[PDB]
Amino acid sequence: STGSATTTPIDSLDDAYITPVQIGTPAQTLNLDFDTGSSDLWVFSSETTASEVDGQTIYTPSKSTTAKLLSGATWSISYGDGSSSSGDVYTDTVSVGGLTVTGQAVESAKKVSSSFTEDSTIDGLLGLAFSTLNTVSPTQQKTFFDNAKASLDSPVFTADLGYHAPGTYNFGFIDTTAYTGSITYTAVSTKQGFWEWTSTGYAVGSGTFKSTSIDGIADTGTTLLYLPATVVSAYWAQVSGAKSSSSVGGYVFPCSATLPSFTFGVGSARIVIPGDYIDFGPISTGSSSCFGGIQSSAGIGINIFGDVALKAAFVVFNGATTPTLGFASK
Repeated sequence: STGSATTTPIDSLDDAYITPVQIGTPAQTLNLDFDTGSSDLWVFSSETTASEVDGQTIYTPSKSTTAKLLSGATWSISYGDGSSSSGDVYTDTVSVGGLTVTGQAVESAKKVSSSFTEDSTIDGLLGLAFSTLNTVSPTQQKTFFDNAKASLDSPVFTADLGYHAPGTYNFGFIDTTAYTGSITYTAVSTKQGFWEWTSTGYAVGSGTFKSTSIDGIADTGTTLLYLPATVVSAYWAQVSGAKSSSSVGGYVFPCSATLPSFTFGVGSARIVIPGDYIDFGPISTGSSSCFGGIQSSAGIGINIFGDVALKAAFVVFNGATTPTLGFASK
């Protein structure tokens, strides 16, 4: 079997992407944030504290003939950005782009932090990291991808994120019309539960390529590209007036600037992030200071290839026994 669903930016800055997901019988369609950096599928629901819901579509398990409480199971998660959620667990039928999993753990939020409440366009998350990170207790649960794997034509999913435009998540197959040239595959470590790999280097604009190993995670659930301070400094030094602002929380640059591209290495291959992708607009409405899409990972503890990087590529998440990541230009 296979699945194919369109994923759509939630706003004009591509801050996140939502993908429609059918849960329950009859279907309840919720728009979820597919996150290769976590491993819980959780939703706003009829159980969510009423004051913490503001515009989201909710899952109501009592209206689903296939929903069953997973007795005793609870969950609680905190994300890299400091947001969090928690609640209890149902199993139900979950379908993505025509691909159906029965008995999927659907984690029902009783509590969500303010950033989730404030984002009316995201109805929950669908984790696509490794199931070892799943937070359900006392019995850890599998991701949608892990549950689907055996039914899939090929044990893969692909991320094809758009720049200021819709894109695609595919499950079980590689769309050879969706990229140009060849796909370069690179080794993954699952030791931390992430799609963790090692980039072979970088270039800034039309500068020469610097060969150097950069360990990081492929994370669709992170907006920006977070890299070592040396790398980020080399990039922003090429933008007149750019600086790191502690008051704002990262590199800012004059909105009048033209940004250079950024290239990262995948084995012997090169992915080019256009300069426009690195512009995240005024720090506040009407400001002439703009926020940079490449930021330092120092003090995060890990480098993050987030959407800024991933949307410049067609990305294959290969969940075979020996997992790998593939990158192609598009």
